[PDB]
Formats: sequence, C-alpha cells, structure tokens
Amino acid sequence: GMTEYKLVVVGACGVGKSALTIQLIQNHFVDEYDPTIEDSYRKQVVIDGETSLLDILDTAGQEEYSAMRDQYMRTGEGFLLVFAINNTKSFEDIHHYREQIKRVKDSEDVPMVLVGNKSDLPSRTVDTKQAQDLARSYGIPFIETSAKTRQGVDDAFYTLVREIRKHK
Ligand SMILES: *CCC(=O)N1CCN2c3ncnc4cc(-c5c(C)ccc6n[nH]cc56)c(Cl)c(c34)OCC[C@H]2C1
Ligand SMILES: Nc1nc2c(ncn2[C@@H]2O[C@H](COP(=O)(O)OP(=O)(O)O)[C@@H](O)[C@H]2O)c(=O)[nH]1
Ligand SMILES: [Mg+2]
Repeated sequence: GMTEYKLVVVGACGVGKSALTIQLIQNHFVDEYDPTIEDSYRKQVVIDGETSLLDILDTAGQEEYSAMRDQYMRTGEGFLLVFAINNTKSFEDIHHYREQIKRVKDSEDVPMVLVGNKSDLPSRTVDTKQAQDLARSYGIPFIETSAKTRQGVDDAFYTLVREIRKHK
C-alpha cells in the first residue's frame, strides 16, 4: 500500500544519532545510550499529507570499513549526516561520511540532509552560515536539531523523506 523508505543515520561518535532516532520513535531523550547498539526502527509518518513507512537504521560500532556497512548504505535510500554544533571535529568528519556514502552510491546527489544537533547548548563552535554553506555546496538541506528539546527532530527526518520523494 504505502511507500516504505530506508533511512540511515550517520555521523561521528557522540553527535546524537541514537538520541535523535529514539526521540523520533519513542518520544523521550536518552542521556547515555550504549554506543555499540545499532538497530533499526519502523514508524508510519504523514509527510506533506502522504503517509510513508520509515525504516530507520541508527549506525554504531568501530571505525572500520566493512562490505556489510557498504550494504546498508546500498539499501539506504536517504542519509542524515549528523554533527554536534558544539564539536568542530564532528563537523570536519561530515566530509568523510558523505564521501563513503558517495563511494557506495556512485552519486553526489543521493538523498541526504545535514543535521546540526545539540542546538540547545550555548557554546556553539559551528555557526549556522558555515553549515548552510556546506549544505549548499552539497546541494542538500540543513536542519538544526536538539534531541534534548525535540526542536527540529521531526523536521530532519521529514525533510529527508521530501528529498527521497524528489529522487527517482
Ligand atoms: C560511538 C560509535 C559511533 O557512533 N561511531 C564510530 C564509528 N563510525 C565510523 N567511523 C568511521 N568511519 C565510518 C564510516 C562508515 C561507512 C559509511 C558512512 C559508508 C559506507 C561504509 N562502509 N564501511 C564503512 C562505512 C560507517 Cl557506517 C561508520 C563509521 O559507522 C560506524 C559508526 C560510526 C560512528
Ligand atoms: N544537550 C544535548 N545533548 C545531547 C543531544 N543529543 C545527544 N545528546 C547527548 O550526547 C551524548 C551522545 O548521544 P548519542 O545519541 O549516544 O550519540 P551517538 O553516538 O551519535 O548515538 C549523549 O550523552 C546524549 O544524551 C542534544 O540534542 N542535546
Ligand atoms: Mg548511538
């Protein structure tokens, strides 16, 4: 019946991949979620008045290449590129995450959203403009989020489904 989209949440350790996903699915903020737990969650959502089944993979584990990570990138239809706005290293790591998805999908136009997480925190080291300029250069949306307050959480995932729908 309804369309199903495979979403993948990527980004450096500690940016809030797990916190963002569990806020979307279960409507609470996790303070300390085990960094090895990689699991997928299913949720029906209405976006722009059309229902879709989202199947969301929250990535975890070691800094390693694997043919299996290549696989869930290959099956993934859209990617959240998550950094934390208080962690410049996580922002500098976005290039790596995009390159490895671009490697396995052989496209610079795969549906993606840049997510600047932890927007509730005062000591920002990455400004709106620097993230907007990065997303513009990539040809993707930028969304500021807080897993803690829920600000922008739905918008990040919904915006990615909007990007997958335009793609064909
Ligand atoms: C605190 C744990 C955690 O969340 N992470 C640390 C290990 N990660 C990680 N580190 C470096 N490079 C990663 C690359 C990929 C990757 C992509 C994006 C695409 C295809 C592919 N094929 N082999 C690896 C990859 C992934 Cl999937 C990583 C990477 O995931 C593990 C979680 C990530 C963050
Ligand atoms: N203040 C704040 N802390 C967050 C936010 N998102 C995640 N955290 C915290 O940052 C840490 C890492 O989050 P986690 O979701 O485990 O990161 P992951 O390794 O990307 O899954 C945890 O302590 C979270 O509670 C956020 O939006 N705001
Ligand atoms: Mg996690």
